Amino acid sequence: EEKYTTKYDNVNLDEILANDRLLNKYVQCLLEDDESNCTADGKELKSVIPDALSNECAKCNEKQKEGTKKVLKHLINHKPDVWAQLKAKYDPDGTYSKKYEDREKELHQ
Repeated sequence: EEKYTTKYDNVNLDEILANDRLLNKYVQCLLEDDESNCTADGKELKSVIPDALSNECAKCNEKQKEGTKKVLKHLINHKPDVWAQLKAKYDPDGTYSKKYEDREKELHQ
């Protein structure tokens, strides 16, 4: 499959992390008991997020390789309560999500 730059009707990744109103819809895609919420770019973004853990995004284009890696850090800092739902489904042993969760470690002792 071919790949292209991250633009759709004046939206980019820089607005996704900066605009939690967008971000909350993109996370609902795997946080809720339904998946009707998964946006046109959101469904692709969330589908490569676990590939950054399965194969370090080695199959990806450079925009995804940098993109999900930067977005991960913002999401754990700005959506800590919803991030705990991502890493629980995506890393049920905490073997690799803990590597950068430690920057905030929102799970109080």
